[PDB]
Amino acid sequence: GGLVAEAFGFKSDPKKSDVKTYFTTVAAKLEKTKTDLNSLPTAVEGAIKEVSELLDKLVKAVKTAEGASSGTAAIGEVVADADAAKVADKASVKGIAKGIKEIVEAAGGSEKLKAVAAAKGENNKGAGKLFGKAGAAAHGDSEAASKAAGAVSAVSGEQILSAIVTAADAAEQDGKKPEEAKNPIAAAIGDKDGGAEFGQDEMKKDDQIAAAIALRGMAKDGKFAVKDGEKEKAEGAIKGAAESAVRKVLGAITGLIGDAVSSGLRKVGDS
Repeated sequence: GGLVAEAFGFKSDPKKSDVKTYFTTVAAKLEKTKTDLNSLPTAVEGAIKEVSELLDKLVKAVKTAEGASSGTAAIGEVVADADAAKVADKASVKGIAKGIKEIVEAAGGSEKLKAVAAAKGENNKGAGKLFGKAGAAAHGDSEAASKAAGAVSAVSGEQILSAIVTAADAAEQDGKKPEEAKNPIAAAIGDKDGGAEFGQDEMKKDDQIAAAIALRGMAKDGKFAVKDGEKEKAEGAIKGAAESAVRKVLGAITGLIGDAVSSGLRKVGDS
């Protein structure tokens, strides 16, 4: 099912509900692998217990994410009507993040290209305008949507994953306008007063912006707002970003999990 796996994942117009499906499907594969492992029969038995516990931690971790993936709208939902705009559901945002943190820790955490590269450059801070209100006094527009896509293009999936993991550990995880948010979780949930560019130094950076974007796109009630007469002009760009942001994060989770399991199964393979 290599082509079926690609048809899904790179599908057109992916939904926030596809995110839930992704985790459930992952849980399923993890559960089956755990059954096949515990159905083989000293040191070997010890390697089976450890790998089994690992599998358990992952399933519980993805299920936290799964239960948090309660959205139904497009991952790249774009609103131009002042009434359509909303604050992202905080329980979905924080839960998705915590699930991701649990997944990453269960398999490790600080790993791979977790950084070791210039992460500075407030070039895309303008992506914050998409996190505010819509319609009349809205700032969201064509150029800001390009900023959001640029921020996402400038970072790998691992980096966006790491930014979410760190965010989940922050203490100020409640929604805040673009000008005040200090972590991607607070930026993704958002505030009712809306706002323009990301003003804090903690944000502004590409991996943080890309994280705010991916979390918002995956969470329930998370939508992107633009000024009227801008939807058709900026829709495509923000939609592409949210979708790429999510595809990058989930693909990295897939790679991380895939390796955690392999090295575990290889471990028992030795002894």
